[PDB]
Amino acid sequence: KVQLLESGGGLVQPGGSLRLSCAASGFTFSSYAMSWVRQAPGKGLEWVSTISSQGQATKYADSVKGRFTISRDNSKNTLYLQMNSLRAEDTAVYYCAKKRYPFDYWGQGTLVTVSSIQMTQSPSSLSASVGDRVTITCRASQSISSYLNWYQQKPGKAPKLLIYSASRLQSGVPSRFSGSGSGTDFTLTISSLQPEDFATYYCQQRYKTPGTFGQGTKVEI
Amino acid sequence: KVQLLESGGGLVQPGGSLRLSCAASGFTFSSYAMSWVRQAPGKGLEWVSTISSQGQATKYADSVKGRFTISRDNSKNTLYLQMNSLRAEDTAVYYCAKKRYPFDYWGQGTLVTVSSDIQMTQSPSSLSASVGDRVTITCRASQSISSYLNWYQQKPGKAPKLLIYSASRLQSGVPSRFSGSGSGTDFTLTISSLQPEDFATYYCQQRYKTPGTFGQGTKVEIK
Amino acid sequence: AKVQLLESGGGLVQPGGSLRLSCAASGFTFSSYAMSWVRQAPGKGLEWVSTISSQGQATKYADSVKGRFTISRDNSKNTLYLQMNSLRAEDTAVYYCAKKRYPFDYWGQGTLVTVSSGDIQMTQSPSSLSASVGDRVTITCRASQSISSYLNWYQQKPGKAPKLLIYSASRLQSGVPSRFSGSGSGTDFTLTISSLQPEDFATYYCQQRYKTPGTFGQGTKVEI
Amino acid sequence: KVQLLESGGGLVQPGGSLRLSCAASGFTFSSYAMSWVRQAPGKGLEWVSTISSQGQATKYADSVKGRFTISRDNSKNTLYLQMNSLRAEDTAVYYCAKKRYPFDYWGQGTLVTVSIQMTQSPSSLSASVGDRVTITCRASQSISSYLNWYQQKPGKAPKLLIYSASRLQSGVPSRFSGSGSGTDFTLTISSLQPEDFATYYCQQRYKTPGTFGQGTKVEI
Repeated sequence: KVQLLESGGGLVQPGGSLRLSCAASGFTFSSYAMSWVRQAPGKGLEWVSTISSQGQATKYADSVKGRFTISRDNSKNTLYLQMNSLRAEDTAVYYCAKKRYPFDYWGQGTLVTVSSIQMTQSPSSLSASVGDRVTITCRASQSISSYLNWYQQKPGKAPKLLIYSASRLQSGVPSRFSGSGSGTDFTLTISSLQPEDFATYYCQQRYKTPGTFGQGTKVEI
Repeated sequence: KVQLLESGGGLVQPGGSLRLSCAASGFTFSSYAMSWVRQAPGKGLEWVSTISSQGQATKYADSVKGRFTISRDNSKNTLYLQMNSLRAEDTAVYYCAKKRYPFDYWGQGTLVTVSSDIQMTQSPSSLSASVGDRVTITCRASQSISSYLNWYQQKPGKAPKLLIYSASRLQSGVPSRFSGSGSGTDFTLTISSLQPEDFATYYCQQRYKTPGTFGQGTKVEIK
Repeated sequence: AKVQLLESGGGLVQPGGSLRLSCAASGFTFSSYAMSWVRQAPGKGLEWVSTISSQGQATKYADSVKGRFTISRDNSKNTLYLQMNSLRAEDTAVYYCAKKRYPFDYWGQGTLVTVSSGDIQMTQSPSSLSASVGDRVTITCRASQSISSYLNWYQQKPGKAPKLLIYSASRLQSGVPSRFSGSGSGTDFTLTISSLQPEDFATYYCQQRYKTPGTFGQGTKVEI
Repeated sequence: KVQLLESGGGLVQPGGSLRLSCAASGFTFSSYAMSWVRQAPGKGLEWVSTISSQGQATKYADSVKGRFTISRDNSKNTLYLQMNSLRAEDTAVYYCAKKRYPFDYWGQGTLVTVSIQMTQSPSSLSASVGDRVTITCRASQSISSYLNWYQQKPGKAPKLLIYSASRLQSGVPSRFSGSGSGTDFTLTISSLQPEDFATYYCQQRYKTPGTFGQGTKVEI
């Protein structure tokens, strides 16, 4: 089983520093890139950082560049995020993720509290009942072919990759989820709504950097 | 840019032999595997042979094994197919193709006339439709092949053209009106807005195991 | 865990018969590496017989073996197979399965196949050498054409499987003592056993890794 | 013909800014990583930055981190290095190089004026034509066979001679031999021809930052 166990968060004053650690197991850590993705309180997912398979070349987001540093220890199969000059906007739940753009495995997440470009748009809010059929739309500012991912996240839990590419379904995901679209328009279809399927669904591009997520669509009663 | 120029076809008597050559250009020939795929007159495509990047390891089809020999000269950027013990069943147009299972670039083809296991099901066999109509072709495999499927289009007399690779990913230059879906044993190719240049024969090919088998082919025509 | 290549399936057959050799692999991801079959005739040197890729589509054989043998693999069972048909008296040999396609780092135990009725040429210069413990010995290997740095040095004791000593002309393999040194490039290569010691009295082979078929040297027997 | 044509250097005051461009041709630019390596006047080579096949993942040196930014345009087949807050220590000739650790092709270089530790033995050696030369390179840690040997003639860009400690590069004469493993490596030049009089460098290619040797200048 693939396991990504995180630690190292907490509360800091503005300007302070923190270190987030993510121990990986169940797979060859040195053969996959790694990423850090954060979620602000009440907001959507935001890709923060990424590191290559060897740990040489790294990439960050504009809001974190110059202040955050991603690293890895392949001898210990561990991923590190050093967050310096923390601002109140960096208060979020952070997750470590496997791979560079389609994150198949996530970590539990850890809360970080600080107290004293392709855009993808979704519907943002939808109410529906059990057994009804639901379709969420995602659009990209530029043509991305089949470079989209669909994730599901329940409140307080880690996201789960359900659809990779435009249409391919992830193992363990029920076949009630369908992915379609190409270029600038894509659709996620849940068909017969079912229990525990009321949550927030996100679409994320995997073409260019930074990997951007949608605002999120919360399917609720 | 990318050119695969074939030669060496012609007429041979049953039991005779022939040599087919395919000169490649526009890409690093020594960095890609190569393949030979044949199409019988009026019938569908059949994968014949494949060779690795260096030319060491080769693979053939059961109907040609022991009779055909694929080779390559990377110093001359050339691919060769020695066809021995030619049968009347070997009359076909042969193409050299880039890559080992998803053929993105094809050759003009050369006609060879001799005179003197995953089974793919493509349905329907022939369908008539008008411009602007929506078309859906189904492809079925005898076993689970995950997402190892390709959709090609062939216009009368021309070489096939890769439209969709890996079941759903679209090839560069292909219009977004072509959609690919499916998984395991059932796949569908959907031609939403039928354009006048889209009247042709479409084929599905599995890319999981050897031999690479094609579908029977679905000819969308105008009437 | 370590890498294990366990063979079976040999035996005795009459001329024209068939046999099946199996090689179960463990300790490594079998589906990510090519595999090969190499045979050794009684008293003669090593001869590469066949090779199959990581997935199993494209295969390669030797001209003396082409048309009669068939190499295959089952990645679901991590097994390698060699079906030997139309066996002739020249096929009497000990057969080994080996990991990878040109530099074989791991070999199999070998299995004996007896059949009885009831081209880059590599040149190995010393055939037989007598020396005492602690002495320095140098074996030379020459190729008919330039092979750059695509050479390997193996050691084999009588009745045992070969052991990879040197890969890429000069790089030493893990577990090999540093008393073995490799040098050379192009057309001339040398294997130097600085300090002899006992365990090094055996037959050493050089093998090119440039083009197909992978050819071995005649063999150099370091003995006393 | 592989060409790496650089531009954008010049003279700047301390604290100023500069932008270096490197147009690539003759190879698929989008299929290889790129690097920027600088050489101070009279000193040895120092790896500055590296960028992935796309402009996403980047790597820098500690002395260069926070001030320089490497980028690339695959649509224009160009590589860029934006140097801000330039100090007098940044005065050097900068080269763009193909690949991320073994640099097979280099650029002309451009001069910028602001006004694992490798040990290479000896620093300078004099020898005659036909003589044999042996240069030693040692690393503070084991790098297996992740070593490269480069040659640089006065005023020209470096040239890759040996990759992977012992493998010879195409076009290099067989008189150059590479040996070693772990912490000790040797470059042996047999028959010192007159065209082999230059400065030779050893570089590790295992971990980041890619560090070079002090350099051995064969003279007279």
